[PDB]
Amino acid sequence: RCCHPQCGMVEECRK
Repeated sequence: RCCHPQCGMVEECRK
């Protein structure tokens, strides 16, 4: 999925 700060990843991605 898009876990990028640009997409709006409210939760810090694992990678």
